[PDB]
Amino acid sequence: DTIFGKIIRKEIPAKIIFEDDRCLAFHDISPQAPTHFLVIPKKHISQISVAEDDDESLLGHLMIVGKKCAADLGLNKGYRMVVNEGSDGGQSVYHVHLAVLGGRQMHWPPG
Amino acid sequence: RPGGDTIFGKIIRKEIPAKIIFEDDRCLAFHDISPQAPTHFLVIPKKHISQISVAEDDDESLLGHLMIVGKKCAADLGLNKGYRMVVNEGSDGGQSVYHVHLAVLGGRQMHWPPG
Ligand SMILES: Nc1ncnc2c1ncn2[C@@H]1O[C@H](COP(=O)(O)OP(=O)(O)OP(=O)(O)OP(=O)(O)OC[C@H]2O[C@@H](n3cnc4c(N)ncnc43)[C@H](O)[C@@H]2O)[C@@H](O)[C@H]1O
Repeated sequence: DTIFGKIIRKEIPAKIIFEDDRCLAFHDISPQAPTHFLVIPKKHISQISVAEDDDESLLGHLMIVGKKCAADLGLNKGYRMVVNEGSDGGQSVYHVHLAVLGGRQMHWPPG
Repeated sequence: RPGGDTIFGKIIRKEIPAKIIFEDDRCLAFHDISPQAPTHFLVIPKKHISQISVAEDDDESLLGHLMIVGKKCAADLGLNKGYRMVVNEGSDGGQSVYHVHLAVLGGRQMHWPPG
């Protein structure tokens, strides 16, 4: 279990943007841009490297939900979606998460 | 034309060369021409979608397929210490090629914030 499991279970608070039967979107507690939120599956997939073929449409659902949340939050000028894997990827929580950052110019390289 | 007529559509149809990692009926993975990490590749749909903000609901499986292929290619390329997947959207996201692309970067420590 991780802190994101606690958030899904409503045991600790987060600023929830969207929820359905299979995912949750909420603002990141350590924002790196004026808008910075996460979309996470309710299924506990620890990291993208272990996602199974059967998870394909769920992973795409995270991206469609992230797209819709970004539009609802006014990110008309663009944004960046990020999935971190493992140590080199800087993955901070072992529950897969799609980060969405916008409201400023994002730079290159992306870390 | 299948794939559209950006540079990425030209790569899909073999009109412009690329260093291809994986190809199926839905997507293509190839190495980036301007790598920002020791390994840096792209996964693109063969269906032309200009940018993620106009993807349709019925594109869900295709987008998830880009991520599955990205993680499978990262494993085949030996990125066992990890990697970062990046989808740039529009001006603030840093997008110039208006054909959806998922970038995978690894082979070094990635930093925070991600740009
Ligand atoms: N054949 C290939 N094979 C493998 N990988 C490839 C590839 N081609 C691209 N890639 C890679 O695909 C990934 C995603 O590509 P992108 O990040 O979308 O675009 P890019 O190819 O990196 O364009 P770049 O930043 O260099 O061009 P710019 O807009 O400054 O400027 C481009 C032109 O647009 C003009 N322009 C840009 N912004 C403008 C503006 N606001 N107004 C007027 N003109 C503008 C500029 O003057 C300039 O002439 C990248 O990592 C890239 O390396």
